[PDB]
Amino acid sequence: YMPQYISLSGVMTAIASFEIRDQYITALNHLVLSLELPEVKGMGYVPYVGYKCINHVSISSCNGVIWEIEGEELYNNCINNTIALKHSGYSSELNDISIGLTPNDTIKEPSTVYVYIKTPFDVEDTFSSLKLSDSKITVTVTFNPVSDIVIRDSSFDFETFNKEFVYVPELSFIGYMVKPSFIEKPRRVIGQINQPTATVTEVHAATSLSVYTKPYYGNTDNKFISYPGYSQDEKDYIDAYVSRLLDDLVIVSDGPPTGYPESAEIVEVPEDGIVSIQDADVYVKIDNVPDNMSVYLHTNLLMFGTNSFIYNISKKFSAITGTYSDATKRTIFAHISHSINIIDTSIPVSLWTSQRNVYNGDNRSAESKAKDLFINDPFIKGIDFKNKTDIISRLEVRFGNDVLYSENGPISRIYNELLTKSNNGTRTLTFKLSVRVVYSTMDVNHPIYYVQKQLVVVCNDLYKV
Amino acid sequence: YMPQYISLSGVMTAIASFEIRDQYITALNHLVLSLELPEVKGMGYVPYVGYKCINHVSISSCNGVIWEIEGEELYNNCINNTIALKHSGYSSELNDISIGLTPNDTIKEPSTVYVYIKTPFDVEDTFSSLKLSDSKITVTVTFNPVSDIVIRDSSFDFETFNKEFVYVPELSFIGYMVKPSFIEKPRRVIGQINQPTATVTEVHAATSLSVYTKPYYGNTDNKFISYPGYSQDEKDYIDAYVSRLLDDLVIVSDGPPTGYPESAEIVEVPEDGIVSIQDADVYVKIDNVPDNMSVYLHTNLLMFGTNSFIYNISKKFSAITGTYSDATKRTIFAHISHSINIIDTSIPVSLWTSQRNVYNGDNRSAESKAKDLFINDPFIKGIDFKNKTDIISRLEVRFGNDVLYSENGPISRIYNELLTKSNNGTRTLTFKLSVRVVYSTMDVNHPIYYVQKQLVVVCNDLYKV
Amino acid sequence: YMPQYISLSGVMTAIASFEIRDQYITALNHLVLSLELPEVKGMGYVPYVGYKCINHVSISSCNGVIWEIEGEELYNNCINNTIALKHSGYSSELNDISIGLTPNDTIKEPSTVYVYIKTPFDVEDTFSSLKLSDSKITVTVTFNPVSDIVIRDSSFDFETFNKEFVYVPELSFIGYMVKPSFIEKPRRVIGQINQPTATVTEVHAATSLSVYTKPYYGNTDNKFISYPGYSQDEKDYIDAYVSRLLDDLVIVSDGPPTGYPESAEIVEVPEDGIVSIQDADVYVKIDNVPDNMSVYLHTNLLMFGTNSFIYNISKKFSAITGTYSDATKRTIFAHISHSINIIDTSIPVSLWTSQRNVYNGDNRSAESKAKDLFINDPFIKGIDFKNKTDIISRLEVRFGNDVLYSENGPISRIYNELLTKSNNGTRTLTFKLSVRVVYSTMDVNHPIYYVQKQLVVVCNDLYKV
Repeated sequence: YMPQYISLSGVMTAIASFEIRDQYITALNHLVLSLELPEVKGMGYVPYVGYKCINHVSISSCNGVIWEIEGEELYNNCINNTIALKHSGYSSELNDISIGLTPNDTIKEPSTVYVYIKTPFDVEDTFSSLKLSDSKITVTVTFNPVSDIVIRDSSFDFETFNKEFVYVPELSFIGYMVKPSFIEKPRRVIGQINQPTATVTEVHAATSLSVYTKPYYGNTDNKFISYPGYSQDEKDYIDAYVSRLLDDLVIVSDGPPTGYPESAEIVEVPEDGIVSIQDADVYVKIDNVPDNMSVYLHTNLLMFGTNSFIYNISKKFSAITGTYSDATKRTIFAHISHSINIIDTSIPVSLWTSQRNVYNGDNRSAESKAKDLFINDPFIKGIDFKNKTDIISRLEVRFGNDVLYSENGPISRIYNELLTKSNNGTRTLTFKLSVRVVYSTMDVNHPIYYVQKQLVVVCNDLYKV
Repeated sequence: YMPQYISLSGVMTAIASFEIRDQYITALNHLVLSLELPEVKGMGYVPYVGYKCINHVSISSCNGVIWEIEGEELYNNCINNTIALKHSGYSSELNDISIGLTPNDTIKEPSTVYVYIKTPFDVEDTFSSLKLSDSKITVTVTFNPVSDIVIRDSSFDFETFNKEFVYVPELSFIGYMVKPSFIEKPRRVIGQINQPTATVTEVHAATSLSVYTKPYYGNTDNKFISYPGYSQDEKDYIDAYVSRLLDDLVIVSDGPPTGYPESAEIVEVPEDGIVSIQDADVYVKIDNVPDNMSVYLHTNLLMFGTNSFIYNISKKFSAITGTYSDATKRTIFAHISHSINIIDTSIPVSLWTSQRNVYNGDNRSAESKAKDLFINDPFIKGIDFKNKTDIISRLEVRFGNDVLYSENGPISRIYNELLTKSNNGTRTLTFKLSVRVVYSTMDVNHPIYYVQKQLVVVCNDLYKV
Repeated sequence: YMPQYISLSGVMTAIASFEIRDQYITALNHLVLSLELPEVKGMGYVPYVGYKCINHVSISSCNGVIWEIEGEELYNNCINNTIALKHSGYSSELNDISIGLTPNDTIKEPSTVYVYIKTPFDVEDTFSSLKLSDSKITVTVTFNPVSDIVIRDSSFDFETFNKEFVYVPELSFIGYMVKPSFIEKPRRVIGQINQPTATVTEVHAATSLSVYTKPYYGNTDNKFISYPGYSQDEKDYIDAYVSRLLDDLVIVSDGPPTGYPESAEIVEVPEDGIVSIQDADVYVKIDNVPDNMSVYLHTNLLMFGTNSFIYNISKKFSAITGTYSDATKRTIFAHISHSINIIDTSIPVSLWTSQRNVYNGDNRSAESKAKDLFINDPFIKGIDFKNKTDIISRLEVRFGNDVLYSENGPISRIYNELLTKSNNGTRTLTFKLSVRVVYSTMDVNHPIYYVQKQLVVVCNDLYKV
């Protein structure tokens, strides 16, 4: 045999179609989709932008579909491949939130991303390769709306960007100029919103079953206070959020601070430095405060309650130190002691100002609210951005009416992670199927309780080729 | 066959026993121990807390022990498995040193850790699995005292914590409902304190020999000035230590600083900014110093000598810059130029104030001394927390009376690390055995010279199954 | 068989020769070269110092060369082996730029580095090992001048260091006391300076072809403004550079700042804080400025042009905030907003002050210019230190007169990286050969346009053993 890297352009309908047929292409594998990202001008991309574009991939012959996959499941299959993820687009250039100051300003420079479309034909290189029995093979890529792969504020003219944006793809593969086999086709079932059950029918020969949760943000405008950009650690998310709150939390002003809702409770800090918000004490000490000015603490920046308990973000701070700058008229914060977590950074702004909330909700300045970001990432899992919180308390799997498997702790996720050497595993059973979960309880007084959930069940069926 | 994840509770005696016997469990492998950590309340856990709990693991049948291992050797076998180590417990939640301010305050939230008990039955999955010849298999886990897995200060009521703490384990394994083999059983020999020799008797069929050193802290109270928490890099250890010394090293005071031992030599910094401690010059410059106050340098914060040479921590600083805060009455340090290393951060406080020391030793404030931490981690290697310093100068291995192997440089550690793709290797010979080492010399005037050492020799014997 | 780690000293001629012959050494593999680095005294090493020493390695028998490799190609073959690279020497101890203040001061402590000499005899351990047919095997290591592995300033007495420095090597290997095979011998061709073509003649049986670019710094003194040391990320390089410029960029002075060339345009910052450099606005605001002093902005710190466009480093800054220190008489910079990139940090100082430049070029203080570093790393790729910029726009490969392969985008680099699980791949064709590239265009007004390029083509030929 002789291998060759072959690249094809395709027809755009957003859906891209690529036709493979050549007297010398006997076999093929290792599909890679290229995407040309445009120059973005005017007044950031999600991490792994290339994978997030993909809605669905289908491989077909004259006899029909040979193999197909949902975009999220392809991404899940490549999540433990750092190289493939880097090629997708993961950089400060693509993923940091850039700002356009003038209508002619360049926000993002043009770039190319590469999406490794992992197929069952790559497992054993030439041995597993797709053979083309003088057949025409069609590769069909369905794209997600560009709204899903972009993080932006209200100021950005998304309407025009959406109208003008076009997917520019190219398909590459390793062709080979040169026995029956088996292939596993992933099948996905999504449960009804908040329903802790899902069923996979016609299970006759399954190699594995995976169970996970996705948040549903349909009851929101998909706006979040902060986003850390390229820096994706749990701490980066928390630091970006604390940073966004600080300029409204501690104010150096000549008289009571203006520009805040009437619902805002901004209190002058005593000589002591301690402000008491019920049971919580906040120690605030700012250096170089001008003589005509005082230090103020916003005691209800974000507040939620269903006369009952109050989830107050201002109460999550215990110490705030800094120095006022006479030159820039800002407080330059130094050390901050808080108890902010990954869940707080994952609360949509809509849930703070929801109908269930008896309070205003959001007592930030208009300047802070204008800086909020629309995040529509299509592959979010759990109830937080890092999928850190495990919300499944118990899992039961039934084969027919009999209990096939049951667990409390995620011991099936621990084994998945150990056996596949992955740090991003799911509750998986490796070998009809009915899945029932018991969700963990977060307070009814926590805004996160109101994030909608969807149960996802993935089944891999065995097929003869 | 058909695999199944089976979980068992066990009997507590601290020793946990788990009995495996089922007409359908034909074979098993991949043992995982779960541990429920309690809520810690009142006025941090070691990294890889789950592995550090284990004292010994034994697998037995009616015919006796099939396989057994010392806790440290199990940990050593899993040290290159990042996933297994993460599952053990390695997070900011578990490993950062948290503070309890009131008797009802929550220091640590409850959590579950998972310990992968790597056995010779996992190497080739089903091919290497332990077969149960209608036999009852007993798994016995011996636990370390909780004192070993916890990092705390004097203020923490350890007495009550120890009395109330209980190990809550559960054993999981992959069971299989379905020829003679060979297995390697690790055997460990620990030399006499400071003795540079150790012998393994009855060596007939060994697959490998490993040699390493452990510090012995019996001549101390196991108290250290600092600990970096979850951040475990060499730099994190050094930064945590420098940070702890700084508030006693440079003092902004109205008149000579009070609250220090009479042995303390606190000198006013000249207009020049340079203080000379013998041959060492320390440049100290603090901004916003009040008119009624002066800048002072502690010239003997920690001092050790056996009229001879002096190991002085204050002499390890060349430049200290900062700004005094009128609001908090503290110096907010900016840039620090020092020559502090990993060894300095690994010196037990006991060795500064030892009988060999002709000086007081420890001239820190009572506030600083109260913040010291008890560290009893059972798996420490070398003479520093990172096992960075190689203290073996030469190694000789004898098979009977003949020299089997000898080396100066750790070329056997370099090969171990290259061949096993590990960054945490030991001097290893891969294939009676007498090991003799020559230890490197650190100054007799260095407190670290007085850290006791133990030679550890691990031998893997071949057994027929 | 029985394996043994054998170490040999060798003869120094710089060229080291090692002779292997023993009645009991039947086979061998896994060559490791040890190097003793000396104590460096007076008034930093390149990362992977051990690999950068090697110019060439040759393995010979009585019948001639068995296998040989160029130092850069050995390094390229080991670039995806983190362990081997660490052993080479990659630490803060070796790679941070240390300073000697007195002629008796220790800049670097002595150390040992280990260079894994990867050979085709290591692929399948004993199966691929080199068999010694009662033959004498000679290993010849040719070393690079020490000038290549050292990063230093003008103050360092390199002349004396070079005269006194000696390579102290030792060769280790795994010997074994105990059918025809095939081995791939790498062959490298370097094109003429700036020539976008290269040819490999006598190609009869090649397993692969790799193509990459190297900068040629012969038209320079090999001096760069900054180097980040051990911290090697793109951001570390950028931060080190910004940091070096800042003290000349914003000056707090009593009257117009002195000590700058007459070509320097240092402007007083208005009360507004905004300085306009043509189309670019720089916001500069410094706190605690003494009453007798003003804030100045260097508006042409580094300037390049061929009455035309100007590449001005001062125009790459949009916001500079800080606080003046009365104690140290320095500005302590806080937040900086700039558009500095990896290319700016990779510009040799010679290109700023080149004949093509109609401007002075370099309007920094003498203090800043004295801090410049000589970097002679022999394995640099592309036109920047991180090899981030892809300067090949199109690649064409011809086998005879026929086009074997052609590409625009680096799809052959993407496949190399995916198939070899490497994040440091090259445009590679895996299976006479003529390579032609089209280089991308950077502005003629950019100093980087004048960095000389060399096309490198690597061919692996099949040999029978």
